[PDB]
Amino acid sequence: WRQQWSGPGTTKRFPETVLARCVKYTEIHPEMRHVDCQSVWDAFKGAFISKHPCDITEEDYQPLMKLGTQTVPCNKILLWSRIKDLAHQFTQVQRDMFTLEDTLLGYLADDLTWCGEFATSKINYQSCPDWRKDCSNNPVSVFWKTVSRRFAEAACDVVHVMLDGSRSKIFDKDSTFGSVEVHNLQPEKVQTLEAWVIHGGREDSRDLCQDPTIKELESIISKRNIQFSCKNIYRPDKFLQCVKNPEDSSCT
Repeated sequence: WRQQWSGPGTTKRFPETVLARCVKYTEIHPEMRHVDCQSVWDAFKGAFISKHPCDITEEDYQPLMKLGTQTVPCNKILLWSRIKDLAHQFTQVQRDMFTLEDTLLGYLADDLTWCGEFATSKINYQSCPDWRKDCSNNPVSVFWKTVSRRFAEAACDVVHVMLDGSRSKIFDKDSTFGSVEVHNLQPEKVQTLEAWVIHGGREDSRDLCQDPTIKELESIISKRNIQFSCKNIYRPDKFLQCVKNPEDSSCT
């Protein structure tokens, strides 16, 4: 019965964008110089083409994961949930820290959508499955689920997570962070998780670290035998300014 999927189609020039980004990334990060970008693309494409976009599994991405393996300083990880723009501006200033999208694999896929068809070897630019309305095991959702697991799993010592304090659920156990990332923080490596609850402005300067969802996060982490810490960030704009110029009079 299905005629179309409910989500946007594969990004236009998805093949050129993925190949190009891999080239640009490996040039900026000399350490990844050994990466054969055409091979990366082939592995990526091989993961979903000619396959029904609702039966993708993590194994499908295994070859891409292998080729894109990258070692990231485990005490320099910044996880984030529903506040990507600030997390990315933060790492652009605090360059020694990484978000998933600062790794080769995450950079390749960020902001892109893709899927194939099981009946052909063509990329579907018309539409792609929507995680909620169509099926959860689509090419895009399985990729992020797979690479998010690996990223959190590599974290050690003090791991930080940025959260949007203006949402009804600052911490949402049903997000990728609450389902995939938090449960993959290994206590043998991770000492403590520190959440930075970002304020939006509409809300008063209340202590969002007391929020019920944050107490939920704290319990979750406590049971993982990992310490939990939470900090309010009343002024996200001033915050970035101070990361850039730490010794400025406007800083707290």
